[PDB]
Amino acid sequence: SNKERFLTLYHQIKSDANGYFSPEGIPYHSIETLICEAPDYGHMTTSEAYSYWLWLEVLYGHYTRDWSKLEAAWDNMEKYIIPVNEDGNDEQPHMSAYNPSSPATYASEKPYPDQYPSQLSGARPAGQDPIDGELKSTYGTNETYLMHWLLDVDNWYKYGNLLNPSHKAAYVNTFQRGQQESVWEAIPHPSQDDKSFGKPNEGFMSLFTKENQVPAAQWRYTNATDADARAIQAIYWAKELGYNNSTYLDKAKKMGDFLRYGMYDKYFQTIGSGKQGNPYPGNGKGACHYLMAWYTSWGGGLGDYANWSWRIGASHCHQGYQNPVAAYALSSDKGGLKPSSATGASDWEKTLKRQLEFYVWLQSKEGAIAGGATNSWNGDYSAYPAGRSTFYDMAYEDAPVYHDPPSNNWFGMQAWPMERVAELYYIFVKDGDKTSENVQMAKSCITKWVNYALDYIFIGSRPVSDEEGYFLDDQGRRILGGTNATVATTSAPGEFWLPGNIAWSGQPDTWNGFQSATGNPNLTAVTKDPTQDTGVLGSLVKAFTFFAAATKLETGNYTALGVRAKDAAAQLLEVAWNYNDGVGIVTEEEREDYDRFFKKEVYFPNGWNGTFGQGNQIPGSSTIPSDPQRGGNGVYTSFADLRPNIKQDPAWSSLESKYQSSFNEATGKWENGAPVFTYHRFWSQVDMATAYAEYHRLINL
Ligand SMILES: OC[C@H]1O[C@@H](O[C@H]2[C@H](O)[C@@H](O)[C@H](O[C@H]3[C@H](O)[C@@H](O)[C@H](O[C@H]4[C@H](O)[C@@H](O)[C@H](O[C@H]5[C@H](O)[C@@H](O)[C@H](O[C@H]6[C@H](O)[C@@H](O)[C@H](O)O[C@@H]6CO)O[C@@H]5CO)O[C@@H]4CO)O[C@@H]3CO)O[C@@H]2CO)[C@H](O)[C@@H](O)[C@@H]1O
Ligand SMILES: OC[C@H]1O[C@@H](O[C@H]2[C@H](O)[C@@H](O)[C@H](O)O[C@@H]2CO)[C@H](O)[C@@H](O)[C@@H]1O
Ligand SMILES: [Ca+2]
Ligand code: NA
Ligand code: NA
Ligand code: NA
Ligand code: NA
Ligand code: NA
Ligand code: NA
Ligand code: NA
Ligand code: NA
Ligand code: NA
Ligand code: NA
Ligand code: NA
Ligand code: NA
Ligand code: NA
Ligand code: NA
Ligand code: NA
Repeated sequence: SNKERFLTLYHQIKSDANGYFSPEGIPYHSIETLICEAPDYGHMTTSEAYSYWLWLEVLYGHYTRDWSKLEAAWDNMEKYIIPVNEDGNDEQPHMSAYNPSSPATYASEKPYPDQYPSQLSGARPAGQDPIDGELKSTYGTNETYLMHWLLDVDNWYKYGNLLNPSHKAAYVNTFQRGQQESVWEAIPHPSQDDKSFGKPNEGFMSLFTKENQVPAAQWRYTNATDADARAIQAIYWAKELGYNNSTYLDKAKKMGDFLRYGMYDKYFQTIGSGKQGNPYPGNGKGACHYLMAWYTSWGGGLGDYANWSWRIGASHCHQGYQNPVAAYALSSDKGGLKPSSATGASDWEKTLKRQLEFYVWLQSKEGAIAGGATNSWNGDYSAYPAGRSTFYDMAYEDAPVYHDPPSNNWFGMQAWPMERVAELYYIFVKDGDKTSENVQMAKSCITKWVNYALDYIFIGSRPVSDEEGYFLDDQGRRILGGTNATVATTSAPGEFWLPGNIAWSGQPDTWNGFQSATGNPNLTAVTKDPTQDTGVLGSLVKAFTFFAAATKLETGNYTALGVRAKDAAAQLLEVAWNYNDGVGIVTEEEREDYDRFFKKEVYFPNGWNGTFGQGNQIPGSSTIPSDPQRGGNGVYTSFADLRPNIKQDPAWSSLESKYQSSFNEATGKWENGAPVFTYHRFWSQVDMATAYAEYHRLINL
């Protein structure tokens, strides 16, 4: 019974015996502590994880008719990770002094962390913020009602929580230094920097920016646009399933209103204005790209002498972060979450359309979704390369925001968004729309994607791959993208396999609208690296489930592809159940990347010394000079030296001895096998739980 499987996993996730949550009721990234992938420690948590918790409680609340758990989850989010604390210290002091005519001061991004700190030069005057005034008039405040992306839930970095000292969970930041700063190469620092850690008199600021003076003490937060959007997607469903408490519905509306900051160029530069390398400030909504960019960030002074604040949007947009179910919820009567601001719903209505166009634009010749686009080439408004394809005057990028690893390689970035487009096809059809350009785009995209993905899903069979991760056909040749991929397969009862990554080449054609789409014959996805990721399985299932269900609502029966998607869904759910260990549905994974715990690649500028949260001097003596080819002049320490408390982790020992016995520092290769782990990730187990739930709701009933 899929309903019983849902309830079982729900209770495994929620059980105080299992450790998915902290003593303060806050979900962790994972049960295990020793893990690094986007958070850099398993008992961090993310806005991601909160949004998934919400999704979990909505479906539970549906089945039990008790919405208390959803409300408690929202309350917990508000208390610990949204930096608005009406009835306590102000967690955004001096936000009121924000200047919407000069939202922030320009600085260039750099191609390597070695080139930071970047000068706050104001070379490009920032454009007008056109939504500040609406937000103030609507809510009586400009305090940002969005989740900060990263919380140190056990205070493992030891910074404490300055503006709320009785909370153990402290707001922390990592990424700050451009597209080559992997998770391994960032330096964790407190969002609220009173300069009591970091370099004396400077805190951590001077790693990242230079200005004429010593940096003032200051605070800053950064959301992740897909997380707040998923929170809103969850509440969409809650309301569809009967939830009707306007106290919480209104909070989702407010979150959606502030999420519009995700639609603006970093420095409010006119969209397209940097095509030839000479950007200029936006007027009205001229800096609105109507997509969800990677983040919005906001900051200001700490203390009585620092009466200023600032906001940035972002210029880089990744397909994988778009959420058109949230956009629909926020923009129509049937969606039900339209904000009360003058243009919130209408901005989201445009976004819904632009998101769908972006997916169609980015879809490869064989059906996979390519990375995205930017309004700030190289992150400094460089002129677009000759011949570069564009989308609304923004340049195509195969790896938006991050290159280490390239951000659209992971197959999870296919499942996540296509799950939502599937949902949206279903939503549109259920709402009586078979004819709009929006439904035709959503349908066309998901239909082609489903066809695409089914070539690489194996249940009870094991695909044949080579040593470099390529899938092989029955004649033993590499399968290098293309439609009608026929992967060689040996019998393997009880196993499942999914693709792990895509290797991208080429470009889409420049966008001219849906009626002119070319099918992008020059954009290729090579799908690779079979693996057993149970988070991705859960997301795929839902994609296939909602797609199947939509086809039946549309036509009266499962279509040809709809049948195949339903059957794949059912089969994946059936095999996955065997991998429940009593705590979650899990598999073992090799982590060849875990040499990066030990590699000296964490950059510090010359002349900078200070104290890390854990008490250690940084960069300290365990360093090598930075690579002169990366354009800096400083040093590298390692991830592990930076975080000496990691050596107290129970798993550290085995990792270190595995490194010592298997990794060859000379060749950069694991010679006697790579480290191996079985992780219980919060989001992954939610994606599996909700998969059983929705198959029950949409297909069984
Ligand atoms: O005139 C009044 C006073 O002015 C003071 O000077 C101010 C100045 O006015 C103001 O403009 C300036 O503002 C800059 C900040 O100092 C600086 O910290 C800020 O840097 C941004 C940076 O531009 C941006 O790239 C960065 O993005 C990070 C982000 O923080 C991080 O969370 C995110 O992580 C994502 C992961 O990549 C992803 O895997 C995961 O899912 O989600 C994460 C979240 O999305 O990654 C990105 C990079 O990709 O954020 C930082 C801020 O943290 O830039 C501001 C504008 O340039 O500050 C000055 C003070 O220093 C004077 O000092 C005073 O004399 C005057 O009175
Ligand atoms: O940033 C995307 C996403 O990454 C998740 O970890 C992935 C990682 O990207 C992938 O290469 C690895 O092999 O599998 C893991 C687990 O599915 C991470 O768990 C998320 O927090 C993050 O948003
Ligand atoms: Ca790097
Ligand atoms: Na709060
Ligand atoms: Na801990
Ligand atoms: Na407190
Ligand atoms: Na606490
Ligand atoms: Na990363
Ligand atoms: Na600064
Ligand atoms: Na994210
Ligand atoms: Na109420
Ligand atoms: Na409100
Ligand atoms: Na709409
Ligand atoms: Na398409
Ligand atoms: Na196909
Ligand atoms: Na294989
Ligand atoms: Na195109
Ligand atoms: Na992995």
